[PDB]
Amino acid sequence: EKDKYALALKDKGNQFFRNKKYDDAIKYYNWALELKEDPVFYSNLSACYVSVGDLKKVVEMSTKALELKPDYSKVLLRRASANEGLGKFADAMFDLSVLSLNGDFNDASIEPMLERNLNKQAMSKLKEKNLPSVTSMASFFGIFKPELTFANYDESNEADKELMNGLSNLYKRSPESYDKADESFTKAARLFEEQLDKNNEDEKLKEKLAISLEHTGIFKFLKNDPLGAHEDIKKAIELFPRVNSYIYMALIMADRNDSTEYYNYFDKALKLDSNNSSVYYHRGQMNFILQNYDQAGKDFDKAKELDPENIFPYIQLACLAYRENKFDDCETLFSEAKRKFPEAPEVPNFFAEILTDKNDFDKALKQYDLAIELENKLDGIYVGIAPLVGKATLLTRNPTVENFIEATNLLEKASKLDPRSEQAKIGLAQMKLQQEDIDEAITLFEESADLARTMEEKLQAITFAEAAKVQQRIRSDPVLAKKIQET
Amino acid sequence: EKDKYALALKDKGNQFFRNKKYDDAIKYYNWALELKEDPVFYSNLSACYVSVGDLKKVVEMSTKALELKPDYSKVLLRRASANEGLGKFADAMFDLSVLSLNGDFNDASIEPMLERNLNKQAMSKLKEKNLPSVTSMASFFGIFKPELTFANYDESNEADKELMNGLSNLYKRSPESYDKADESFTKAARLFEEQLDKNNEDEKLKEKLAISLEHTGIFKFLKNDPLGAHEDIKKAIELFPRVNSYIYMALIMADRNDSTEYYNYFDKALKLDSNNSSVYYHRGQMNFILQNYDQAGKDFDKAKELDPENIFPYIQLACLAYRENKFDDCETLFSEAKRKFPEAPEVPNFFAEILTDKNDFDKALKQYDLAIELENKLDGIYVGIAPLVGKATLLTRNPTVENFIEATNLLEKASKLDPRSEQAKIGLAQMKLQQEDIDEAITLFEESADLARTMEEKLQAITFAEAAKVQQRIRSDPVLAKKIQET
Repeated sequence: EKDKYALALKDKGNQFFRNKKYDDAIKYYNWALELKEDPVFYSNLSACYVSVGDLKKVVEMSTKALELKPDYSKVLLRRASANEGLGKFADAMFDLSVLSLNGDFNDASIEPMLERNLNKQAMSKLKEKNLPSVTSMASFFGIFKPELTFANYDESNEADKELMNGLSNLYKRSPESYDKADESFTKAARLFEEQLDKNNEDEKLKEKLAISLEHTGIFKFLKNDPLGAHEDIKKAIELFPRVNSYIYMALIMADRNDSTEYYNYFDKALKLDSNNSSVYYHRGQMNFILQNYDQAGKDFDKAKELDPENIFPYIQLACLAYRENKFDDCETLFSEAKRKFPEAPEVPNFFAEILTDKNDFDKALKQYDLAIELENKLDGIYVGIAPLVGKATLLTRNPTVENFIEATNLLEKASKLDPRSEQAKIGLAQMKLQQEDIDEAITLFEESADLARTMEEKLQAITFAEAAKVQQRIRSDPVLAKKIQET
Repeated sequence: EKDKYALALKDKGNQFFRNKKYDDAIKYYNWALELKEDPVFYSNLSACYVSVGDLKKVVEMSTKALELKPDYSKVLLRRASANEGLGKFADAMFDLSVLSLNGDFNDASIEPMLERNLNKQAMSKLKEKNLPSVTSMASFFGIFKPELTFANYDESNEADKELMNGLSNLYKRSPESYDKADESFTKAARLFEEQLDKNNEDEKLKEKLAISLEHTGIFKFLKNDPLGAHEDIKKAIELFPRVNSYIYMALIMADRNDSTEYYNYFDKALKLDSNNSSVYYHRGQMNFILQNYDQAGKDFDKAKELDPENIFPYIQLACLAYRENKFDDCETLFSEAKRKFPEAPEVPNFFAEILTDKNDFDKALKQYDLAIELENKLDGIYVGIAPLVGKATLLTRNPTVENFIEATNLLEKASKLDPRSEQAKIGLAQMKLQQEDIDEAITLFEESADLARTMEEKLQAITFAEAAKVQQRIRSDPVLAKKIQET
């Protein structure tokens, strides 16, 4: 009569589950398994682990369950979703594909799930191969020492003033500050460029128009093609070197094709500022992307020495060891910088995304919130929308009647502070699409498209949009639409 | 009562159909529709039109059948594959979706169909918002009058020999001839540079290097990325102008973003050989793309006068009217040229690509065979694999036991000749895919990725390959594979 208390335990557990006291139920299920190895006990296990957010467990218990009872859609579909959470798209489609056959589920219910997974899978494999978000600008210019001077500063000259305006709006974080710097920089370029013809052989004018263009091209780089970005900073070098010019040049080239010439541009830069710690940081990134995980973290040390205050030289090395499966050196190295600059939102935010990767959902979730705190705690901008979107991500990673609102809440906000952020836009479109608001979902995807940086990301957005449009066309007239409602 | 006859007419009609007498069957099926307007009649009547490759009709007889029996899975299915045949993917997906609801089709065999149509669609909307392939390059240069000799040729100098050997291979059509040209122009450019460095003011070395760089340049604008092409042909224009270089500039420039200069480049060219044909032909291209359907034509006629022997000026205007709805004009215009250069494969191939756009799979199918003919009645290369894949497409444009074997061959050959042409590759992949040849299809796809020009197509080829991968893994352990066989 063990089944008596086998059944008894289950039920008693079902309650410890009912009142959200999940941690409790699990036990009663684990011990009820001692009496009888009934699949339902595993199904119930995987079920609660979901509410807890433990996906690797959900995928285990779910398997054990199926292993004793193949015909178990309620479970298989759960593993299909749990797999998607762990980012295991291939398995996600396998479970779904096996599901589309066996049980008679099918219908426009699981079809979209496959599409989404296939999508993420393709986009992922592919990766082994107007101005962008404000939160990116900030992370891009954060490695440089903020300029605010520039010699022979102004006169009652409008050009010299525009330069100051933009050069001021460049740094100083704050929203719109970046867009402001852009327009003023370009204008400063128009003027000087004009004044230069009145003094074709002027020194102070070239230097001014030099730094003026040195910035116009960088924003162009951040904008469309490196076409203009080149001629601009190139002419800038011709007018007057300037460290940043070379560094920027070394990117517009490393951008495409190959020419180990830029690894010499840094050198051309050092020719001026032999200790311009920003250079050693970038040379570290290039060597870091060149799979050269050594010389990379070698330059960084020089970046940290020639400027300990700069947080990035730490963040890079921090978990660089992660791309070297040295989670040990990482987890602690991040901590070193996690308390050395106990006010910097970066560490919390980045270390967070890395914990999310290594699948430490329980921790990476806390880290983001920490970043979100230290973030708005300062009137700057550092790690802007990043945390909000980054958080909603690992959340949606586990769809929940509740959890989904938390995310859609975060994304909605995020997409308001940084409208130029597609990462946020698609997020919502994805959300509103699951919320049967296909109509709303479409508009978002469509817009997400416009915001997307490259064609691949654009092709991604349109597919959904299109898949949604066909869904929208089907959900017309109750004659067919109502038929879909039966769920 | 009279159904006795309708049945007879049908039965008798079913006989003519069973005897490949398709145009014969439709007759009795059509008279049967005079007595009794039965669904099975429209159905069968549509089954004919399919074998007769009359897609438009298929959608028709297929719809009216549904309008009398909405739960006609077979017909619905057919109309879906019919629509996709006419490039109407949206509808194709709509039909397939309903077939998932309405029809009790529990299978999952609709999924891959939706994802194909979806994919095709997604790319179609996205579009409206290593050297290339031999057959492609062969067309690009096809507008320039051969250049076999340059001034002050050789003294012994290797550079001069190289430049010549280069120009030689440039034209001469034939595959591999290009790979060598590219390889020579770069070598010729090098040498002539080392030499021009010995004598800055030698106008002979300048000219040589100019035409040397110019050619290396345009090739770079094909191996992809104007960054390197622009600088090369730019220096070629600073050393010694040269009409042909200005044209390439306006092209590398028109590629990037707006430029009130890439228009002035043509005029600069003109200042050299005002009565040059190519120039006006390209200026007509820009005006043609700039929707400037107006001036787009004036520039061609003026380009046709300066070289009536050139086919291209004709082929363009030949349908610059099509883009201007005026079809008939494009017809006589294609005729006018078809019989003024009745040996050129171009006219026939560029007519076929058009006839197909208008859904004239009939005259277009022939127009291909025609071009495929005149093509072989030559030794050069001219219209390369275009005709093959061309008819291979319009062929699979209606999946038939016969159709999928005709095109499949055409592609096998198409790839044999032009191993670069990505189209040929995916074509097979698509075939191998349906041919129930998964692993092979996956390979062809994976390969199609490596050859795809832009990440745009890259992600596409990977999508399929990935879908295929999951499909394969499923068709394993027959406790799952068997069920898949019950189609």
